[PDB]
Amino acid sequence: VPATIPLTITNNSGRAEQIHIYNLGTELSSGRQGWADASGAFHPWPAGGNPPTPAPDASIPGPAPGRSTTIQIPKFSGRIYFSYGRKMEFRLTTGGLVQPAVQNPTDPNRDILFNWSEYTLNDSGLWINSTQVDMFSAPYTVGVRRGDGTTLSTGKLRPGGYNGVFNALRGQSGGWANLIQTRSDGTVLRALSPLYGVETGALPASVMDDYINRVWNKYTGTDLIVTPFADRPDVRYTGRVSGGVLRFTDGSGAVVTTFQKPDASSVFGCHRLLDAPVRGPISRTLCAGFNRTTLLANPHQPDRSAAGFYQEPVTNHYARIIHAHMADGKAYGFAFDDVGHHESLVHDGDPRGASLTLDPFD
Repeated sequence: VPATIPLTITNNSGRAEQIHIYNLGTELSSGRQGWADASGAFHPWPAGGNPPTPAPDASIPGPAPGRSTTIQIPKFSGRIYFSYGRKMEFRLTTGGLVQPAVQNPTDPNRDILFNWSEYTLNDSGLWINSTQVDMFSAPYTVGVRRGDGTTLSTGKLRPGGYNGVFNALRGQSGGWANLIQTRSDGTVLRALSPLYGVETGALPASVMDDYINRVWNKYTGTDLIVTPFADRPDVRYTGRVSGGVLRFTDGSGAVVTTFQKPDASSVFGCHRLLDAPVRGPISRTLCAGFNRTTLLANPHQPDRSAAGFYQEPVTNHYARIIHAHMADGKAYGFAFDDVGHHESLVHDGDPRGASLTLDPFD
């Protein structure tokens, strides 16, 4: 893999605003945090602080409507951000770049229309994604041109899919409507993922309690079988609830990890009581089963197809709705949507180039 590959950025947004691009992350060779310019040259961030202090302007001018621009991506792990009209405000803490947190009303980027793609380019190739783990906002498609010349892309919404997602969220009772952030003059900005919905009070900590209790009851009287390694189908862990705790045993008979009854943040964020650091692979499987609400219906996890996903009246509706509106049915609707390979990521080991397309607000 060469030192850089070209990323072609195309503006199909249909919008008139100028575009600002940021390539922010960590340099592979040095491990230092900073940004890369259009030529691929790396610029380490200056030292930050506690409290965090302002970052220098790392913007690169993006493509005008109907046109593309090219930047060179170096061996780097990080994010390509794009914003419409306004520049983003980034800050630097002791340890480096502060991530935006627009679930906070006071975040300096709260009112800016922006999104990002997550990528890694290293000696083993390129990984680039379309993600909705934190929010659903300005749409985009990412792609890779593989060593053999073939292309893969993902992230593309169906026609009418952008407004389709918002309309479906607004109509989902229970608090999902309060996930939507809307310029007080009505125009939609983004919808927060339900993890951040719990944080903001849009959804209650108890929203999944009825379903979770049903799962705990079921697996008090029968085994939950988890085979969490896609390439090692014979490695199985057996879960059973006793004393209110879901306990997993391995082939040898040892209890290897235990789970307390989870809450909404734990499920929607795949963390806390569902932390995934042998526990990690098991937890990741359970996380996906709770978000897709397949745990009750299928005692042999993970699921082998998506046919039974999202059928319960209370489920991760944000994820359900986004997957339904993606052209390829894939999305990063929650952190472990890669369970069963349903996530919007493309990869190649010997990439020739990559693409980011800013899509229309359709």
